[PDB]
Amino acid sequence: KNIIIGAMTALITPFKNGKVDEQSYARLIKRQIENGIDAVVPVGTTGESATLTHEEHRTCIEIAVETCKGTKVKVLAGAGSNATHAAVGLAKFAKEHGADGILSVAPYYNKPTQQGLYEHYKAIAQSVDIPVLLYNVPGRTGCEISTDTIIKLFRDCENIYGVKEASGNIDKCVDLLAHEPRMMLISGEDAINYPILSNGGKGVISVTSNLLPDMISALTHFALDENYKEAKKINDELYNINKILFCESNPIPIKTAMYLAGLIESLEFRLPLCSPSKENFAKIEEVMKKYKIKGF
Amino acid sequence: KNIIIGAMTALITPFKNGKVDEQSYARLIKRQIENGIDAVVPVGTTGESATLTHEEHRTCIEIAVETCKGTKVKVLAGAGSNATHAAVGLAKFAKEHGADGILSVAPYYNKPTQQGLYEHYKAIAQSVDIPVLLYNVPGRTGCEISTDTIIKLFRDCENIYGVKEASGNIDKCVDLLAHEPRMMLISGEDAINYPILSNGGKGVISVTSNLLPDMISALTHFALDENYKEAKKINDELYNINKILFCESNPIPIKTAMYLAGLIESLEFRLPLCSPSKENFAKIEEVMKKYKIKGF
Ligand SMILES: NCCCC[C@@](N)(CC[C@](N)(CCCCN)C(=O)O)C(=O)O
Ligand SMILES: [Mg+2]
Ligand SMILES: [Mg+2]
Ligand SMILES: [Mg+2]
Ligand SMILES: [Mg+2]
Repeated sequence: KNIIIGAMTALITPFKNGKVDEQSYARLIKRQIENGIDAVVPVGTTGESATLTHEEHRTCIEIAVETCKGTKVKVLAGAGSNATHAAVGLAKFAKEHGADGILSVAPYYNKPTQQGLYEHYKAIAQSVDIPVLLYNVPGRTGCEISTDTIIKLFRDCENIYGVKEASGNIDKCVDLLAHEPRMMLISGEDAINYPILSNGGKGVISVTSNLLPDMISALTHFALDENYKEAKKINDELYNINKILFCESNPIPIKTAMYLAGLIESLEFRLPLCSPSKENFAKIEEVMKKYKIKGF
Repeated sequence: KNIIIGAMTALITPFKNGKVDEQSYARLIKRQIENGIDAVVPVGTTGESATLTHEEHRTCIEIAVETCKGTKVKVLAGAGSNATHAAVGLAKFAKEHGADGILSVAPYYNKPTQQGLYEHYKAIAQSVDIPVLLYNVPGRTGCEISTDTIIKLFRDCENIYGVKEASGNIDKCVDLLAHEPRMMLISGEDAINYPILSNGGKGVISVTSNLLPDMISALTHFALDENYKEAKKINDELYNINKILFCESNPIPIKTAMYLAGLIESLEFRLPLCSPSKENFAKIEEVMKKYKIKGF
């Protein structure tokens, strides 16, 4: 199976006067490339996929593909949808426009059954020939891809090579890798990056890496080399920022942090997402002071 | 405040080949009208809003308005979105195409803060002059509209007049009507229709009414006329079918029941939704036998 693993960043999408700041987007991706990141994920949840138009979503995939040409950094395009026909269309766009693979979140709101999730992902995987990473985040979608469904899709669909778990369930991550040790388990939960890697996970899709890509990259590569003392040390040091980046709904804190670090021009969201509270703004600012934030 | 209350049906959307069966759709609405229903809700969750195109969503609103003209039946159009710009667009379409009001679900997946929900709904309410009913279903959206936010929106916006609660939280329904008794609390949870009505709720937006509109209508009208004895009696009798209609994710069981009753031609969903499992198919069929289903 072809895989995309290592340290990866769920890219934020900067806005300027209600439109996608495309130069800031490319500049942010190049900052990720230059700090050891192995792959970037345009237009995930952290990239506000819900409020981008289908055309802006496509533009951001293209910018990511264009920016990473001539580097070893891969593009794992955000292509999830709660409608299978739309998810197939995004997957086909990502394939035809040079993405190295796709991340495909479990359908949200409409709560498909396990059989529906299987058929949903089978239709996506059969539509392209690039690697497909499942994405389970039940707190966001209202549905869970069971371990059995993940393993079945991995074994039945040639290009489905793993899952990005954001479920706070280390038991499930043992379950997954004990029964199917060839799949690529990816951490979608920064605070527990090291435990997931230490059990045989092969990478991270990180929110914190937007702010501290060098630290998340070092953590992941230490862990992949079984240097668990150095990987755990970074994971422990990052715990405070990893948690405060979810004091409000992601990506509200991370965009606040990027703005406070001067890495983005304006602190702009698209409704229903909004600027954080004044208290949380100050709490994000205070935790940042304990970390060294790389510039451009 | 202008309000839309009473017994309301979250209409299923029948498919025929790969498209919406528009004549069956109109036929189902006239069956609802004939069975005492006060309003119909096109393209809600039960109507598979996630997998309809924006054009199909708009078409189903038009058919509902067309069909309910000259009857007392109102159209509370499903107009929710997890992107505020899209929810404003659906709200404005519903106003300009003759809907009596809109149902607007809390944003799903991107999980806005309470402040974001306020601004999301304030932007929608200010975009039209027809009643707006909030819709809280955290099991599916991943977020909750708090009691404080619902009451604030009710008091701050002229056309926001209440909430359809599908949260299994009768405590919250006491909280809502004790602090703001002027709002229209609507049950979005069939099994507990009567308890919500008996506490001062003023209507239901029902899934079971798709199959048994006469029973849900009588239940609501018994309760609003303070005949609690008969309202509870129908609620108790409907419990078995109310529960089996969610043995799998709505609207998979209700569409199965409508197909088994001969009310729709094919048992068709749009992926990721799928026909139910086989023993669940038999359980829906067995519970249906204890109820008298009205034909056309
Ligand atoms: N990423 C670019 C497009 C985003 C579209 C959407 N906001 C809404 C998705 C949708 N399936 C739209 C269909 C609604 C038509 N009635 C949904 O709202 O469920 C989402 O996927 O979150
Ligand atoms: Mg727009
Ligand atoms: Mg180059
Ligand atoms: Mg090495
Ligand atoms: Mg009436």
